[PDB]
Amino acid sequence: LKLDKENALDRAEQAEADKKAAEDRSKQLEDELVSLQKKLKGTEDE
Amino acid sequence: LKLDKENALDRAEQAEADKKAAEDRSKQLEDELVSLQKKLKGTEDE
Repeated sequence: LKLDKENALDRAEQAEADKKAAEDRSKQLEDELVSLQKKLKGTEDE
Repeated sequence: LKLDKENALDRAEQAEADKKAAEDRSKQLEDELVSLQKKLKGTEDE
């Protein structure tokens, strides 16, 4: 039914939204591995 | 619709696989951020 696709799609769509969120978390963490590494090196340089 | 529960379920498996890969990266990056933070603080306290 449309409801089985809608539910499976909600899982897929939400999973894509969760990928966006998971990607936002991981790209932000990578940006923050850079900020932490940069700040680590900021502190290492200091 | 009829096969979309299946296409969307497989899409969800893939979307979940990718939100998971992104989330696994978030966790790995979270561990690295934390490691960098511990090292940053190692260097900041230093």
